[PDB]
Amino acid sequence: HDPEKRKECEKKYTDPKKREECKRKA
Repeated sequence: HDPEKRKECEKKYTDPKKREECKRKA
């Protein structure tokens, strides 16, 4: 949920689902 971590999520995981799951937490 924090911009830092979710940015890193969308950055590291370009995969829609992996990104969803990471951003889910971040």
